Amino acid sequence: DVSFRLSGATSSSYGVFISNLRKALPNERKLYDIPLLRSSLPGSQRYALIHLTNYADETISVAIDVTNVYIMGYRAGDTSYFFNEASATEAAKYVFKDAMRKVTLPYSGNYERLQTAAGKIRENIPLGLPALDSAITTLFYYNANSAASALMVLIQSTSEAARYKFIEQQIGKRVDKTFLPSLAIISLENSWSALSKQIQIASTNNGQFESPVVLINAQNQRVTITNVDAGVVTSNIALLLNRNNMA
Ligand SMILES: Nc1ncnc2c([C@@H]3O[C@H](CO)[C@@H](O)[C@H]3O)n[nH]c12
Repeated sequence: DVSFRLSGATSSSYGVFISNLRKALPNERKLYDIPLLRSSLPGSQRYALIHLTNYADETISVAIDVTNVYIMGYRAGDTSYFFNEASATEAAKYVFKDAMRKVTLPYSGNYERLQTAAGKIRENIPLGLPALDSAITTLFYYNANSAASALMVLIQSTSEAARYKFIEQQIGKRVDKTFLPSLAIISLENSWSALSKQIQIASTNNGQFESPVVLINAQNQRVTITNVDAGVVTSNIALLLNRNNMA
């Protein structure tokens, strides 16, 4: 398992947390020095627990699928909560088995559903370590109507930070304040699957993408990425989704 404690947290200890999270994920290949995640794992190998404790020392345990870094669900005390999606109901066979209450949330973990549920777009939801503390409290004392927003903070602070060094750094920086994510952060989140696919193709195609990926940069300009010498590939993306999880 991996653990993060918010009381006494710093930029450093968040980075340590995100390094350990990445290290928890199995990979057989690296392409261009980036971990390629596995295609398929048996159930007893597929999930990892991360334990998160907020400033008030309230803890939740979050189950992630190690093949795609998706959050399956979380446990707060004696109740477990799973997303309403097939991989999450598969996971519920293996994780949090001793939990007395299990609730299935009214939505999957995909952003279009979550934003609809939250009634807020990603750009308008604060991130930063204090936002993560607040998300843990909101899920700990589960309130259906705050949950969606909190799960979006949770996913971006764990999954998305693990996938990209830029997102890890932007979040870790904000120790005692919060910030609204730019479109650069959102475009990376949107494009993880496509980038992963093209980087796998590139390795068979002399480092050239078969199809460009349009990202938005730190200056908000739409940029078209076509090969593995682009900075997003060289210096940012930290994990690759296996083409077999692209369909
Ligand atoms: N259970 C889950 N956990 C995390 N992310 C997602 C998603 C979303 O699918 C995309 C994968 O990069 C991105 O929009 C991500 O948050 N669907 N299901 C998920």
